[PDB]
Amino acid sequence: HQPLIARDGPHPVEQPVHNYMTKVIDRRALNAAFSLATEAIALLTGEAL
Amino acid sequence: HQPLIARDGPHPVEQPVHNYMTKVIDRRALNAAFSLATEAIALLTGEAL
Repeated sequence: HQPLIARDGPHPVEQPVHNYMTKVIDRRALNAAFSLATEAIALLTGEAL
Repeated sequence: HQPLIARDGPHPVEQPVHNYMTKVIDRRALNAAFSLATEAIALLTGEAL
């Protein structure tokens, strides 16, 4: 809700608007990668031992 | 009630004075508003039961 102030005078009475403020989210990727040499593939799995 | 200083000389003799008065208050009715309409008017109260 947003603040109001009652005010003197017949000016039309404070018309109170009460809403649900919405928003729009965003999306980023943030990607990163890493090294894996053909060696240390035959290894690791156990191919070359 | 105003006070006075007794004074010596060919000065006119000073007489106590008393100040009686009245004010009046002010009014300035203050207004705030609201709105509710239709669907949510009859949503609240028996009509949705």
